Amino acid sequence: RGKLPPGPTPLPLQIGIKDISKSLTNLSKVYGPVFTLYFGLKPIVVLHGYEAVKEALIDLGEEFSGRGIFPLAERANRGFGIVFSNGKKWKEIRRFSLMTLRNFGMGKRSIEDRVQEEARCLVEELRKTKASPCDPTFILGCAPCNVICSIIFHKRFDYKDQQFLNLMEKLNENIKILSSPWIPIIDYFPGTHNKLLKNVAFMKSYILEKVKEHQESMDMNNPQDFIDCFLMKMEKEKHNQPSEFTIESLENTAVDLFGAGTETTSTTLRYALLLLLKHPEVTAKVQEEIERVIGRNRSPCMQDRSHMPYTDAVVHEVQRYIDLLPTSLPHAVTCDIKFRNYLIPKGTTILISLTSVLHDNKEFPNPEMFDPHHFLDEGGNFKKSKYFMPFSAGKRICVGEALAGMELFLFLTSILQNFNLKSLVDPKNLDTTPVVNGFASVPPFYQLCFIPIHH
Ligand code: HEM
Ligand SMILES: COc1cc(NS(=O)(=O)C(F)(F)F)cc(OC)c1Oc1ccc(C#N)c(Cl)c1
Repeated sequence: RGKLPPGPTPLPLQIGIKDISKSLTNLSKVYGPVFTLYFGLKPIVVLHGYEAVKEALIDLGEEFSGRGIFPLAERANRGFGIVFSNGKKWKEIRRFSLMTLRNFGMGKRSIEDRVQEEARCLVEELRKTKASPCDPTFILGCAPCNVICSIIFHKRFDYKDQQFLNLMEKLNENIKILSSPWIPIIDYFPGTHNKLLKNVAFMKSYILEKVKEHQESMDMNNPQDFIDCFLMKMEKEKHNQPSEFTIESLENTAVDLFGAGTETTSTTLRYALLLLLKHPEVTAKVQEEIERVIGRNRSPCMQDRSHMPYTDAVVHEVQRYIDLLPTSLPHAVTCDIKFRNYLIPKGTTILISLTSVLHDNKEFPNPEMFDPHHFLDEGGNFKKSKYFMPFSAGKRICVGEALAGMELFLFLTSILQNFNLKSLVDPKNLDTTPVVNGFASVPPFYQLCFIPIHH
């Protein structure tokens, strides 16, 4: 009825995502590009190298857009959102969210507008450190978080408003938790599965505080944020019950936006700065290139990216080098399917090695090293690449690819606009090797001085 690919024989101290993705490459060398790990009798077919991931996610896009069940499910039921939702709930909501996240029925003010307001609120806050050493984690995590508030509620929040420090205390708890290394099973369990639940319930509850307030004032002819907009779709598509667009889904879709939208971004910001210290000649050119195009008066902006081949390459390379999410999130096929020489039954969990594709040794020669010129033709022009998948590929591609890209580019340039960066350690020995993690490439702890600018 269905025949998986060959893999090692089933079943197989502190082990992390960077390590799992290594093991997966080792097994590529033995078994070929497509193979199968068992886990008792849970088959997880893994997918490695560009040709397989292209073939599967892109050329068989629909058949591979399912969501793997993960390590677990959760009876607080998070699969009425985007990340963990499926079939037709997913099709309709993703589409909606997509379009909302690109200025359709969300007031006049744009998403670029918003990352720009924060971009400034963020440089302000980085001047409070007075040039004195500083761990960017808190500040850098606050920005992307506040953007999601703003897209969703329409008010960002001073970096002191308790309502905020609570929201972000809860997100950081789910971080320490989920970025838990493995050992055969993930590490955690001991009294944390219920602090996970408690916290999700807090979050839903709070989005619901704000949803009530939004329903107080609703109005076809004036949406201004996700919640408004969503409620409007719940109107246009009534008498067409039962619906995918309900309150139950609004709530888990927003929770989803904060979850996906924050630590992935802030982690990359954290890693973008770290790499800036360790590579003072690159920061130099970037900062220069920022002089030549944007100066010190105005705010940076998405139109300047295209006049900035070196800066756009640096981000790309920050995003490719760090390998934020070695294996994406897990996939699952939507139905039975013949893929190359194999029938994979409906349901089967698919795992994608983004490491394998971002870290290809032919397309990115010397791929272990960090080098802007990986995204530069021999003439120093900007080189786009079919192999660029920080955000995955195909129909489940990060629904915030464009926004992630906005916050990275606007925030980083802003930071580079107003400040030189001074590492405590001498760049020369500064270790950058990432700390062991449950599902992401996270950087070591570091400090830096944000010195107001001088040439
Ligand atoms: C550097 C920033 C980010 C990176 C590297 C990133 C990366 C990814 C990756 C690798 C996936 C998995 C796609 C798959 O399952 O095959 C993903 C999914 C997702 N990302 Fe992002 N993401 C980033 C920022 C954001 C932001 C800012 C948002 C907010 C809109 C966001 C929202 C989502 C959502 C909702 C999903 C799941 C969508 C779906 O399952 O259909 N991400 N992201
Ligand atoms: C995109 O993956 C994330 C999913 C969640 N979901 S959730 O925490 O609301 C739960 F458990 F209910 F599913 C949350 C995330 O954190 C805010 C996600 O993104 C993460 C998680 C951990 C790390 C690390 N380290 C990073 Cl970089 C991103």
